[PDB]
Amino acid sequence: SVFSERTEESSAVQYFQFYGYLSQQQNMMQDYVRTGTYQRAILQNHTDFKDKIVLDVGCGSGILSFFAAQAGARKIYAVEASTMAQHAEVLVKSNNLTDRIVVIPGKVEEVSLPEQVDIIISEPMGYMLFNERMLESYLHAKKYLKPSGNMFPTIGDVHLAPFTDEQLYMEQFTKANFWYQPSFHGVDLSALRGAAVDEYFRQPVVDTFDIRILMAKSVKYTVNFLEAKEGDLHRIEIPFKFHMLHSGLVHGLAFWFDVAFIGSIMTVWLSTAPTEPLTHWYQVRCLFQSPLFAKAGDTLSGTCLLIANKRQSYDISIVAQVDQTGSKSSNLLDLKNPFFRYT
Amino acid sequence: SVFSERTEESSAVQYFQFYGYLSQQQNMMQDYVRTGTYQRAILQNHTDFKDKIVLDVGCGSGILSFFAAQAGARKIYAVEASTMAQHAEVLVKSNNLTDRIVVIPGKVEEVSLPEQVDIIISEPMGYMLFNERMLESYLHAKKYLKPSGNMFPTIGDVHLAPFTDEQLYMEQFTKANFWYQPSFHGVDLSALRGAAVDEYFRQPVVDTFDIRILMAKSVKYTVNFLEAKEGDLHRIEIPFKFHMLHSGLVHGLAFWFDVAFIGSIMTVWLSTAPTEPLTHWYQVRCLFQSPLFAKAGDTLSGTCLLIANKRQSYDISIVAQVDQTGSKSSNLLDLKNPFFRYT
Amino acid sequence: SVFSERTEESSAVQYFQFYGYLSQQQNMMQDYVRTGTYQRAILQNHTDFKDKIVLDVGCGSGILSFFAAQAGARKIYAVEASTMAQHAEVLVKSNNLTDRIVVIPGKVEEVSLPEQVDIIISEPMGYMLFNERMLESYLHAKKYLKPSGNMFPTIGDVHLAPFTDEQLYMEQFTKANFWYQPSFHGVDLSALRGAAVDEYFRQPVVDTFDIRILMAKSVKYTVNFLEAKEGDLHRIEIPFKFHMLHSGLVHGLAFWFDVAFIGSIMTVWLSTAPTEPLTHWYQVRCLFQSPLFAKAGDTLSGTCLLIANKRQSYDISIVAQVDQTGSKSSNLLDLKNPFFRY
Amino acid sequence: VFSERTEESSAVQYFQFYGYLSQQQNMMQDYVRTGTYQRAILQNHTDFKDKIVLDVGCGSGILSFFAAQAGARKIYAVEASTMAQHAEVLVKSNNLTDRIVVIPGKVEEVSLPEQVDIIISEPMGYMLFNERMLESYLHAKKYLKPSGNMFPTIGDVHLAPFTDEQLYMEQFTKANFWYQPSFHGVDLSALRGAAVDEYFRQPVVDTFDIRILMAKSVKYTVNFLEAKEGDLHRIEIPFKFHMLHSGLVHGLAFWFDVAFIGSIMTVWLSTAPTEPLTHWYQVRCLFQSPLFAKAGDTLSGTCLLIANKRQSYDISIVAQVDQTGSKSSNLLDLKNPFFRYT
Ligand SMILES: Nc1ncnc2c1ncn2[C@@H]1O[C@H](CN(CC[C@H](N)C(=O)O)CC(=O)CBr)[C@@H](O)[C@H]1O
Ligand SMILES: Nc1ncnc2c1ncn2[C@@H]1O[C@H](CN(CC[C@H](N)C(=O)O)CC(=O)CBr)[C@@H](O)[C@H]1O
Ligand SMILES: Nc1ncnc2c1ncn2[C@@H]1O[C@H](CSCC[C@H]([NH3+])C(=O)O)[C@@H](O)[C@H]1O
Ligand SMILES: Nc1ncnc2c1ncn2[C@@H]1O[C@H](CSCC[C@H]([NH3+])C(=O)O)[C@@H](O)[C@H]1O
Repeated sequence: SVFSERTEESSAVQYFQFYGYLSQQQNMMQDYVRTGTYQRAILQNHTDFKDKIVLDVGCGSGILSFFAAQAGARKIYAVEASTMAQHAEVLVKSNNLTDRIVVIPGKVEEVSLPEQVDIIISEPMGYMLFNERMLESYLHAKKYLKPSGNMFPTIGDVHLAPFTDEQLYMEQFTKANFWYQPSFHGVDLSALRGAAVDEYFRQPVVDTFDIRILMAKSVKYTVNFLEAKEGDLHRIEIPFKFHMLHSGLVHGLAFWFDVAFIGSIMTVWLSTAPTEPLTHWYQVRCLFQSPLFAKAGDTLSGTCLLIANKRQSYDISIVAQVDQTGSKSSNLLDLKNPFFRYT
Repeated sequence: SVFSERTEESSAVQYFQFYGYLSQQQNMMQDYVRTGTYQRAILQNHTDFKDKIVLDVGCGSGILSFFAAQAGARKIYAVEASTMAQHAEVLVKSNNLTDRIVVIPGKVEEVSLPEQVDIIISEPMGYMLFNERMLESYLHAKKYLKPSGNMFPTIGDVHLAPFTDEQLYMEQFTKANFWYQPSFHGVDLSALRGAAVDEYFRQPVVDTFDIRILMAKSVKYTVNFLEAKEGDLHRIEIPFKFHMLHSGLVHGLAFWFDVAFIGSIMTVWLSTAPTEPLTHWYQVRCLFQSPLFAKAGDTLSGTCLLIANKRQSYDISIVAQVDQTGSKSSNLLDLKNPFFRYT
Repeated sequence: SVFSERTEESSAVQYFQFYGYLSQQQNMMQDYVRTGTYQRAILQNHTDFKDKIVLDVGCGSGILSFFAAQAGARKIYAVEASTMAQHAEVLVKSNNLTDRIVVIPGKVEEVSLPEQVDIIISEPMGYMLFNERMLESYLHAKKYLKPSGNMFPTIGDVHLAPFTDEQLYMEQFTKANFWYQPSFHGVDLSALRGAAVDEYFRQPVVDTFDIRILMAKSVKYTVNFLEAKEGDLHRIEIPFKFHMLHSGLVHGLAFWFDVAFIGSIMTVWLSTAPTEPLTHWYQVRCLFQSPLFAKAGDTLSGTCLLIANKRQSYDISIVAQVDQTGSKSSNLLDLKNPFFRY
Repeated sequence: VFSERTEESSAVQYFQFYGYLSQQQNMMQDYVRTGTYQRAILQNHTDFKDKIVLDVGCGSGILSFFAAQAGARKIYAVEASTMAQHAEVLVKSNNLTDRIVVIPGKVEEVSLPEQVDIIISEPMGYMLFNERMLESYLHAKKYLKPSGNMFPTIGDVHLAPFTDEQLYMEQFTKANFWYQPSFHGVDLSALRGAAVDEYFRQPVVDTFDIRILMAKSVKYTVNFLEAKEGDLHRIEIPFKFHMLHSGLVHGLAFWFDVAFIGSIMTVWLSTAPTEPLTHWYQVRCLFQSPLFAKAGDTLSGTCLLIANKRQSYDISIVAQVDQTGSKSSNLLDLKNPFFRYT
């Protein structure tokens, strides 16, 4: 199958076992912005669901299929690969919806559906949007979509901006300095100093922050889910050119994302920006090993490149330079092993 | 190998990837109780090491070998299976010890050593002593030990005692009762409550506590590493009879452990008891499904049975009764997925 | 002469030139602890001066000789090598004391005096007590002292203790990291990072601090000026063994000193300890490049070695170990070039 | 030529100062300076492509790398302090050994193998001329082809009159310390006059608000392509100010600009008080007595700069109000300035 060709078994086992625990579903359901915004988007475009056929990709507990059932859908196929699939069936029966919601256990790349559908629904966004590589499963499912069908969400916007933060940078540098010692219980550790700094700085930082640390207006990269192909996501290249609004030290780049549900009656937006109320995705920051000095009015140009790997994530390469001086920085991050700093 | 035959691949991969990180070594090295007691034990029995041949099982960074080098050892074989092995080689060279310490990458069950040794050293203890199943690798290595050779540590004691803690018990229902509601965004969740409760009680609780919660003197179970065979650790049966010192409700059983280094000059002890300073092992508590009432002077009798599993861990079975009353309780727990409660 | 043999001309010129400015004298006189304690020491022991012959080594503005005159001295010889000597004579005349204070311009190692003296006075203490190497001149002067004569000050005590202060360490670590940049306007600087760290950490830190940063009771080293010889100050070796009172990271060593005036009527002490009011000497701290972890009850032992150099200062070597563990640190400092942080 | 005009004691301290990495670091972090040099060199690329270049006093080497970015064919980098060992390290690690050659020693004493198309350097001090390094810059023209260029090409020194009551008043407040009859029993007053005199001989280094300026500045221009070394031994600057404002004049303020004149464009570097602050700040020299002037009046006189053997200048200023005949003067020693900046 297409899924098994691109994924380590070892990663997949752990991945689907993780989502088999009820406590993680509980943790996800309790993010009110998320759950409420999805329900808003589905119910306010009810004519896109009334008497239609629906596909839910990766239903988990089943909550989204229930929303589609509320809006008047005629038939819903709910696909799920973890053991949570057995808990979903229990809720379908105790809620008297056996005539409308059909649970199909397995991977969407591997199951057979009985008919083509009018519309697809899913929640496939990870950290920085792309983590976990589930977006590829979402696009694959378009093999079941009619020529005039729709997708919910319809498009995704990724946002990038430069930031300054001394305190975070010193905190990570302090940890690395352990390996600088010439006599730990009589043993010299210093030969490993270089290896330790590299390891710590490859960890992306997950938390939130005050918007006043941003040093320029953000740049946007848009993916249209109606038009895009699966193959498009194996190599993602994002160019940027910033016009600096403030002078100072740039310690790295900050990331977040928006998605849009474009229905027949209206468009509804879900956002994880630092100007909006907090969600379980927070925001994401990538540090430079050495900061760049820039003055107001200068331009900061470069590229962010994402290449998918077999542990269901991405290798990230970031290169940036201040155009007026030639000061240049490069860095590598492993999205697989983040540092959770919050509270 | 004897190792691959007892471990699923998926588990082994993550297990050895985990220990390839320098931060993880750093965390273990910075536990002073742990690292200092080993050094004292090796140096104060210097007649057990000077001009001897030594084996270090699972050397990680290599620290214990360096302690053996300080005590005057003639030759040390240091075996390590994760990629940390590449870093250990760097440290031996920079410390001028290539003529005495030999790093061997691989599994202790699969590599070849050229000669027999006088003494074996290792740090294989996990949660509740036995978790992670590395103690089986330590005993296996005895195929290389000369007759009348020695082991450091020499014996291990696991301790058990009954406790009372009303708040901990009450916490589990508070968490599970999330699922007991008829209209979460229009959906009735109550049918899954029972399953949620069960999931929480199968988790052993990791943290520390005030010794005044203990209700009787502990029972001790001893393993002699000079005499035991590997197969002895697949099924461990611990009978108990407690003489109650205080009246009240018993909510479950508490666990901790000691090891002893028995040298020619002196015996040295390393303890993780709640009467001693905290280590990175903390202590472990297992709840009964229902509490038992006992008055001072009564006897509490029963058995704790530990069964090894395929995820490099143990299934725990506990059965207990009050002799004067016939009041009875049980629990079965999965040590692979503990709840880290410490704050 | 003995002075010129141990000193580069270049250093000495700037040195005596520095002390020729009235503004620096103004700065020194305005240290009230300093000026008041000396006057107290001399006047309360007035019988050690009454009708006696006195020598003042390095009189500057002349202030101490006026104190000696106030206590009833018969004759005071005042030696000074800088141009401040021209200004001191002006004050002697305007205060009508020409019959009792005699200014002699030049170095104490080179001038000729008419007679032996009963008592010697001076203020020769620098940073860490020993900086500027003037203490050698003070002892050299005993060639003019009668057999049972006295010295004011009489003894000096040096104190040592271990400290913890992460922010200072990171402050110095932060500056050096400039040389870590791989692309400063397109240029790779990193090859020098090691040179920058060494340079920064060789600077002793001059300032004051809260006493709660100290991790053990101090060790004391005593110099007796009545018995000591000049040569004794060329190489100073101070061994130490600390019993740790607190667990934590040791970032370096802190230094200060006391001197005592032992008169026939009473003993008077002048102190620069962090428990006492601040003076213009402040305190001095020497950092390790890498800190040492220690527990309560452990012992920290080693030696501090001081070597005199030709720029009128000292080369400092510090070596230390935690006895229970074998953890060791070593470092080298240049007392000539401090970092003024206050 | 260097050794005949500088006392050794001075040269020692001077080259010792620049041997510290921290001072290079301090100069490199001034963005205006480094950025303007980089822009001037890169935007005039036709002036460097395939050329032979000389870098006078390269320090860390930063300017030679800019010359390398612009396409220079060969660069000779001369340096007399120990920084030379470090510059060699950076050349090697940046893989430019085939194009940059480091030469330890003074430009007056080393030998160069060939004539060059262009010379680059950063030799400017306080009020442009302090440190006397410009004479070395002009001395290097013995290696310059007849049709070569110099970067920088010209230098402008600016003068303007100022008013500042508080600064003038500060000097007496400090000097009046000595005007007291019993400091611990001693009469100090006889030294007051000498104290005042000492303070007024120091030029004040710091910055200020432009509204204290009372007339448009007067400019004195040096063209480095045409000038000879000897031109800098005696610098006579005449002035005539047309007053824009009425009030009391307390002295004269100084600053400077330099220009890079290339084939494609001219680039300017300015230290004016209307521009962002640099590490040169500005310099102010007081009159001993202030002069009253009305708007529309003319203020005329002379500033004469005389080079001395301590690698600096003696400053002589004379001024008069033409309409009234009110007159004032002062003489200052730039070698020992007062650092006032707060
Ligand atoms: N190829 C595949 N085929 C079938 N199922 C798949 C799959 N890849 C992932 N899944 C499954 O999709 C689910 C993803 N989460 C489900 C939450 C659900 N939308 C809800 O609102 O409750 C949402 C999430 O993880 C985003 Br943070 C998980 O349960 C996962 O097991
Ligand atoms: N070999 C020597 N022969 C003669 N005079 C010498 C000398 N070495 C130093 N001096 C002179 O001694 C003075 C320094 N002392 C302070 C001056 C005087 N005690 C005072 O009260 O102001 C002490 C001090 O500054 C410690 Br901070 C200076 O004026 C210095 O020039
Ligand atoms: N069977 C095995 N063969 C070889 N190494 C192993 C085996 N099982 C575990 N290890 C390693 O043993 C180490 C145990 S952690 C203790 C590390 C080190 N002795 C110290 O004192 O810091 C880990 O680094 C594991 O990767
Ligand atoms: N006569 C001389 N010969 C060689 N170098 C000199 C001479 N006079 C001064 N210097 C050096 O010139 C430098 C002036 S500072 C400029 C340093 C560096 N090029 C930069 O712009 O960052 C100092 O390093 C002095 O030591």
